[PDB]
Amino acid sequence: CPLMVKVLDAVRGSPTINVAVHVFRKAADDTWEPFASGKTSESGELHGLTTEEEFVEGIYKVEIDTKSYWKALGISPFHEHAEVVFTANDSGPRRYTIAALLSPYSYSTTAVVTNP
Amino acid sequence: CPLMVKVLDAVRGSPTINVAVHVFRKAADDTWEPFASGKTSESGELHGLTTEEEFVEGIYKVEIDTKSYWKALGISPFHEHAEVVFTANDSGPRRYTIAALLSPYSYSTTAVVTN
Amino acid sequence: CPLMVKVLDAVRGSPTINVAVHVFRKAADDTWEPFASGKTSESGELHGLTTEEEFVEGIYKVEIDTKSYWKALGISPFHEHAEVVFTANDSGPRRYTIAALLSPYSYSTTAVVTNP
Amino acid sequence: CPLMVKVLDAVRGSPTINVAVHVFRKAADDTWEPFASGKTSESGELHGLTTEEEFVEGIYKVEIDTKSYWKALGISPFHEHAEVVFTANDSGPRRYTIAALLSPYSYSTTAVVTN
Repeated sequence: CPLMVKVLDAVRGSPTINVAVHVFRKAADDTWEPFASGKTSESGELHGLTTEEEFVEGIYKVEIDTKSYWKALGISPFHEHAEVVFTANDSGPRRYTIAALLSPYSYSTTAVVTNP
Repeated sequence: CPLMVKVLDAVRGSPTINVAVHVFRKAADDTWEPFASGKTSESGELHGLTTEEEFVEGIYKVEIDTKSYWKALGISPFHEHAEVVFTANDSGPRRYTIAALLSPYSYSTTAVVTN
Repeated sequence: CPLMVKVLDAVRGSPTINVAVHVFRKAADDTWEPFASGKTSESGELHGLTTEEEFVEGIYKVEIDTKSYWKALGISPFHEHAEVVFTANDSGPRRYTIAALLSPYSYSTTAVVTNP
Repeated sequence: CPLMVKVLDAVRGSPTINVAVHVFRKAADDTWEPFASGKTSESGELHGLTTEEEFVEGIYKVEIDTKSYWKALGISPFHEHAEVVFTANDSGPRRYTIAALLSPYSYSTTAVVTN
């Protein structure tokens, strides 16, 4: 509930199914520790990555495997992935939606942050 | 010089060449009267649409014929065109660049306004 | 259900509440006939604009009053509105989500089209 | 000449001036080794990062320090930075322009690749 990822294909106007997503948290050592992973559903959404308790203050990285998505459609895209890095929960708990809009040579990402 | 249009293709990663662009000025009776037009260059740009003398304050519309572009590439598009409607020079003349980034089912338009 | 509009503020990362939306349909005469209107909810969404029966083949125009939104926040934005023009239902009935992402000098719009 | 970065500010409608940009090359041990850096000009552009000789095939990362830009403007940002990771010249050398459009809670990056 605190962290959701949503992915859309701007060529077809359709959610992207089965796209891999990895989340990492920046370590006290400054390394990227694996934190959660999953794949998008038929709606293009990935829920259930974490809980309010586990999702503490930190720097988080959401890495979306956009290249495998395009390659499965026959396309050699520009980007290796889409990677979103942000500080979370530093003013207390929030709910974060990380959205990505994909084209072969472009991507856009927006964050919708709300207070529960 | 006061108005320029620059268009990019997010599918191919290239400027959009030979895209038609039409510019209109809102008339007093709230209709759109045609004002200038052209086709983007090989750099995706359209210069020379108007002059400082002619580009007075008012409401302007820029229409980019995105549907014809995508049809020429054999790609099904969503929109009939991409539009930008804006008020010009409300606080003095400026240079306006209308930058458009095109995908078949999405577009963004940004104004880069320099004094 | 066949037509939904969703609007987000890219400065704050938040849905835009109370934004006016007007829909028009291109006439047999080639005029823009008023078709439906409403305002976005606290989620930034506007539902219930039309029905499958009324929403026939045609060229439709969705006009979002982004300028009033910015002016209420003290900002003089570049665009007078955000206007999305598209052919609908020409290959049969579909569900359309028209999304807009707003900044004072920029907007993005994407269409998500699905088959029920 | 082979790599250029261009950055626009969607809030103010201007190029982003004095934004730091760092470029890295993936090393064989899968770490990022620093390769070039600079600050955007008054046109929002950063030229001269590398040369055709040095810009060989491989995986490159471009980091744009968007957070520092927004902090300088007194605007709260979401992201730590904007990134682009790409494979270069897989089918020959090309000119790459990485165009980034920035808002405090959203960004887009587009590659304009010309031969």
